[PDB]
Amino acid sequence: AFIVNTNVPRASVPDGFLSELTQQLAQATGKPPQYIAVHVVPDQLMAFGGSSEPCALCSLHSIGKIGGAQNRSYSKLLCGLLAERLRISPDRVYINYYDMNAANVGWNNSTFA
Amino acid sequence: AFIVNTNVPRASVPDGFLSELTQQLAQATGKPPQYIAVHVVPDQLMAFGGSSEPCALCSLHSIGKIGGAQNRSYSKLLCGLLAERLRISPDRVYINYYDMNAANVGWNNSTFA
Amino acid sequence: AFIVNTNVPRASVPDGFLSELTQQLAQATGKPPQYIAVHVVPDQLMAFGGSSEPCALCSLHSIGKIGGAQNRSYSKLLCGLLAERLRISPDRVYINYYDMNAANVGWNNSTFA
Repeated sequence: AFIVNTNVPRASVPDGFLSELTQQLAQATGKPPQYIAVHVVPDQLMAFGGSSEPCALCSLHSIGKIGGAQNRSYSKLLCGLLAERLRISPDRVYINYYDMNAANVGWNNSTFA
Repeated sequence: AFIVNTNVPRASVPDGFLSELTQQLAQATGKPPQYIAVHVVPDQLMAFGGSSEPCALCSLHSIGKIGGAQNRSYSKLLCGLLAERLRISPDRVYINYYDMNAANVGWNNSTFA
Repeated sequence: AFIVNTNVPRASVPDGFLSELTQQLAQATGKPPQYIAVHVVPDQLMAFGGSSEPCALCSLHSIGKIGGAQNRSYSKLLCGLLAERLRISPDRVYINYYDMNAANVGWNNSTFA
């Protein structure tokens, strides 16, 4: 799943943003879009560097598809999207990447193990 | 702690839901309910598989009590509650499990180490 | 980043709270305040020990500066702030500490690796 928490207001999140994230992450990770879950949380009380200018804190959790070169590529993609769509400067974005073990991901009454 | 983020609206979360999560997680983990913390976040902007049908993204963090068989059992329990109480299909739920080191959990001005 | 989720209402969060967090975390971790990100989420549906008295579930993610003694010191600091500013008892606070690999933190179109 990909989560974005931001102080940008809800009205500034364009219609279609969750779909675009879904599509671009499917493409970037090489996973079918049926597996991709996205969550956007606007209107947050947040600061970055002490400033309340637009910012984002995000997380990308994946079973595999995480690593040094991949995460550089995801960061370019996702900063690009946040800059274009939400008008958040890339230097005011953090994204934490998490390589999840299949045994530690529940789904459909079981886990992926 | 157990956290559930969902697009299901607040009005659809039944009375008693946090209490029932607390009780059933105490029972499933074998921990006294005094230790259990629960957090439910409805009304979220979320998609799963590109669809906005009811879904959930959840986390369970625990100092121990995490593992292959345990996490399957937690998933059956928790998907069952989400399906019964919130009408979320089990195949539209992800739960990330985290086995926390006691030195990495703060509480009461210190950590559990 | 430091994130606090609480059932305390927004009106009970004092002016200056994000800034005081930012200043005190910079001091505690050594890190320049320009890189510190903070996020406060009030008005949450949460329970701790089955009770809805004020409580908080927090996360602190850092590239390094995490460890047994450091996390104890962060907990004293952060519990003290939550007690003084939000009137939350320290024994109703959990803080999860995460030592992030630089390759798993995206910022400014790249990662910190």
